[PDB]
Amino acid sequence: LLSGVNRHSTAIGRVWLSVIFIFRIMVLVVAAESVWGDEKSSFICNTLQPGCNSVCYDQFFPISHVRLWSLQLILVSTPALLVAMHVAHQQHIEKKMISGTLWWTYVISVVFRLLFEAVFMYVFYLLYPGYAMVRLVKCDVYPCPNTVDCFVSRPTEKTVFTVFMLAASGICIILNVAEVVYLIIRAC
Amino acid sequence: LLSGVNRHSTAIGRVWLSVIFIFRIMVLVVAAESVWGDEKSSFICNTLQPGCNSVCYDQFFPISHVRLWSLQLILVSTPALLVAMHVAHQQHIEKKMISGTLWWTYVISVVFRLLFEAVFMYVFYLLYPGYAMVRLVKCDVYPCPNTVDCFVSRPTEKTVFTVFMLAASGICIILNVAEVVYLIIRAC
Amino acid sequence: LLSGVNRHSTAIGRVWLSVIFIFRIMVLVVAAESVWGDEKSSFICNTLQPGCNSVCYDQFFPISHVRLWSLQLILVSTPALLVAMHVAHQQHIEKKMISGTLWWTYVISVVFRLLFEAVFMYVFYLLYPGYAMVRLVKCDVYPCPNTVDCFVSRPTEKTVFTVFMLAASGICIILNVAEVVYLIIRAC
Amino acid sequence: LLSGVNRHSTAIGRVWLSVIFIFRIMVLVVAAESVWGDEKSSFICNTLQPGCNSVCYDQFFPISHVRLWSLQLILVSTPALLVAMHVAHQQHIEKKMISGTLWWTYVISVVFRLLFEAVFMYVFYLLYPGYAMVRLVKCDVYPCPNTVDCFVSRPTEKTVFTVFMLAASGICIILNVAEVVYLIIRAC
Amino acid sequence: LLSGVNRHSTAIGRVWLSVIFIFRIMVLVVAAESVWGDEKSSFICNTLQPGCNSVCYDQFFPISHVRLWSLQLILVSTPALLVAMHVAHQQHIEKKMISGTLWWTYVISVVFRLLFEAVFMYVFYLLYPGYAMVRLVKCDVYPCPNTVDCFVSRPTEKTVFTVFMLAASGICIILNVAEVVYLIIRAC
Amino acid sequence: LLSGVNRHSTAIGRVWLSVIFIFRIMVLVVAAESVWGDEKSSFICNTLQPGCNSVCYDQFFPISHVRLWSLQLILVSTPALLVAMHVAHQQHIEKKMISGTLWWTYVISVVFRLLFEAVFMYVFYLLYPGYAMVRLVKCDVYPCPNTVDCFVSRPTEKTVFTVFMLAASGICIILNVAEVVYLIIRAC
Repeated sequence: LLSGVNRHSTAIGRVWLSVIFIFRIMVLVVAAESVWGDEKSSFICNTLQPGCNSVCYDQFFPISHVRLWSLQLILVSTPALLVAMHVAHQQHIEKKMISGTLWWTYVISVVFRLLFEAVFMYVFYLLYPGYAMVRLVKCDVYPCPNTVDCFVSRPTEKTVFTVFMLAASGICIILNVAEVVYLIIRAC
Repeated sequence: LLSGVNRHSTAIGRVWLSVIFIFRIMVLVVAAESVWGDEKSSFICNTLQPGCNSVCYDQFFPISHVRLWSLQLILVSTPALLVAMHVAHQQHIEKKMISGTLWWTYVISVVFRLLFEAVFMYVFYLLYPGYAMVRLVKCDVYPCPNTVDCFVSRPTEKTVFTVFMLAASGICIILNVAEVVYLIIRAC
Repeated sequence: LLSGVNRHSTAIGRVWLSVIFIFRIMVLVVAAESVWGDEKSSFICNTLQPGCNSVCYDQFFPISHVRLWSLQLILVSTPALLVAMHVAHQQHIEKKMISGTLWWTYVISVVFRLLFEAVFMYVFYLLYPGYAMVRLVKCDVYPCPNTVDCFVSRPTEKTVFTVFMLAASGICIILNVAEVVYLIIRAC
Repeated sequence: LLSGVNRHSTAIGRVWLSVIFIFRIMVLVVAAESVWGDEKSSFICNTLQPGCNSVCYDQFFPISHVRLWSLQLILVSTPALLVAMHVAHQQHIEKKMISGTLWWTYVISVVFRLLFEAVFMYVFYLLYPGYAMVRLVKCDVYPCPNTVDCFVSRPTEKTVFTVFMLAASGICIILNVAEVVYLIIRAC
Repeated sequence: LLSGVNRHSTAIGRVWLSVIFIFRIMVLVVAAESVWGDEKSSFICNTLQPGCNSVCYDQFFPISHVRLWSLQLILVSTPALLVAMHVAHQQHIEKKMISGTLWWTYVISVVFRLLFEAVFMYVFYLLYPGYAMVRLVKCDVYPCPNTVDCFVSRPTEKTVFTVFMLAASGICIILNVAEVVYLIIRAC
Repeated sequence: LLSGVNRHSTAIGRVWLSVIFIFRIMVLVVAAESVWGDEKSSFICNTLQPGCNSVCYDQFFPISHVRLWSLQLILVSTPALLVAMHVAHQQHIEKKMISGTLWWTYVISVVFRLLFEAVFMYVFYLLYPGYAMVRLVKCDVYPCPNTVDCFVSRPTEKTVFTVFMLAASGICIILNVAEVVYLIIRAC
């Protein structure tokens, strides 16, 4: 399951990480179509050149925030689901017919989840510097003549939800670091 | 679960809070897309300047009422879900192998839920003073020249639903205060 | 549950009220988006003044019929759900460790359901006198100059569904009165 | 349930009526939004008069075929659900603490279902004489000047689905008559 | 269930027919709204005559491919559901209180499914000769003056999905013929 | 089920293939309507010729990426579902009244899944050479006069999702090859 447990997860990996993951899922669900639903259609530019709106939008939004967060959530949830599948497979094999391997697998899964969180946060920072979206953008790309003034839709609400998601991801990273440190200390 | 119980919840925290939470959930579901569905598209201004509608809408509606209430509900439901997860974890631990800690955790959860309710109500008051929405708004923000007359969509229905949601949240705050007071009195 | 039972509900409160409630729910579901889906967009007025359509629509439809009926259904279903929750709470308390209190609670719940039905019917009568909707409406409200001719969408179908819902609500009121009278007679 | 059974239903009331009801439900589901989805928006008239399209559509389609069939299905399913609820209530009463009364109740339920089928078919015949829909309609109603040429959307597909639904309803009426006759013969 | 079994179905009627039916269901689900969603709105003609688009579309598409395939699937699934209902009824009757009748019923059901498949394929061939859809169509029907050039939307994707569905239906017909032949041979 | 098991599946066919299949399903679900939803409507060309947009779109997108991936996923999942159905049928037959045949069936199923993956990847390469989509396309097809400049919607996001899906399919092909080799080695 999401942020799955393996009989080795501590309190900060069984109680808090699941809560944060569910919170992110719910926020993404309630903001996926309400806020970013009309990101393309409401996006208009101040020009008479045909086809300038689409090229400007693709220039300033290479990949939307909602879909980037969706990919991040899917890739974060993948290792936990893989660990759960492996545990079920091992149980089935034992029934048809070990703790250290499971412990190391869980540690590697937490490490990979932390790595995915960090790389997705870095990608988000690289694509969209800053936490705020501006109402007006200046675009100079073919076929738009010289520079044109395009207007983004709902910058303030998108900024609020971006702050929420970034804070949640930072909390997830901190909790993953704490979980890794606690497991290492307990093992030694 | 929503407004969860911990074997320590009284009648005013097990029977009434859950009913109010379900009522708020149902109202938000039946008003999320019906009323606020076309808040952006039906919103039009009396100008010929391109891009003025979007900037005016973002100026007068930094974050929509529906999404603000959704975030409030999610953050209110988070502590109860966390407490339920902790209780399940403790039961699993005891099975694999205490009342005062659970009591204090429940008290802290109720306090945090009350705090979230109060802070969200204060934020709603700060963003949107008053309980009523006007049909006509005067907007003077770039690129709109001087002052322009924008028209809101369905102000009366939104006012009615705002009154409903605010009354429900006030009842929730009162019930949380009563629950905290009753628990403190019973403990002492 | 909807029009819930408490081991004290008679034949006219266990068999007929539930059927009527389910009938109203199904009618509202099949008419919520099909008929009232384009109540705002198809609504057009005979003027060139920008922003007159929205103000006219808000003037003649302070709150749509579908959402008014939805609120009525939610508030009618609330007392039954509260009674069911209280019964479950009492059963849990007795298991962890009375008929007259349950009987009085059920009577009060039926009374409150009747009161909500009556008040919502009165509100519907006050907002929309008569059972029929006209195709043409004359509106004289700012910014529309003098009087303008607005045209409602699907008045006949909305009239038919209004007749259905009003008849169902009247049957509900009659059955609630009969249930209260029968319980009073049986008790005495 | 739909076309419910009461331990007294024969082969033509337990096996065939349920199949026909499910067939009608599936046809209505697959034709509700695909065919009649854009009945109002694609409906256009050959005039420059504002507001003529809506009045013409309301004149020629007082209530759409899909919603009429939905109401017919709901009212047909109501007596069976009521009988099932009564049977469950009687079983609960007997457990807490008769065949002829149940038999008469089932007979009355079948009679009422037949009556609803007949009255809805008659209403459909009265509102829409014939089985075919024409592409062109002549409308002379205020505010449209003199006579205007309105164009219906997808008349052929709607005619095909109307034929399907009418044939299914006729089969239902025949089967209900056969069930009543068979029960009367068996009883005597 | 879909392509149901009756303890008499062989390998080619229990393993392969169900797979083909599920494949057709999934293809229809993934192509119902994605491809044929905007068949009417994207359909435009090269004329200034009002109302010509709708009459041309109804002329060239009497009933859409998606809805024709949906009706075919419903009518194919009907006999299997009827047989399953009859088997359940017989089991209930025996519990309350034969193989040859069930065998003959299954044979008749397979024959009727084959007949429905063949008749629907013939109807599809009669309405739409060939397997390919052309981009341009010449339409000469009132009120369009003389001949007009209408343009179909997504002809290539619709051709691909038509080929898929026709191949699947042909495989279904072949498997039904094989099942009937195998049952006849085994019986004799 | 998806990438089903047959008691003969190894670790790389029970744990990893299922994870990759679920990842592809989730990516397709979250990108089906968000990215490719307005592929046709937002697609505009720089011409005044009516009907040129639709013919140009059909020329440059014979079948959309989302539906091609959906067909690929359905055809990949078909053999596993068929194998599961056959296993259930064999279990039912044995209950009513072998390992080598099941092993060979599983091997053939894996081979067919690999073949479908390879053929769909080759088809995708043939239809859309390269991994990137360009903003501007030059189209010269009737009725568009000479060459016209059409503009694609969201090329960068579609490129990102294409890279994701192609990488996932390549991983699936590699894992299928490894599974076949491992089974062959273990058998010999």
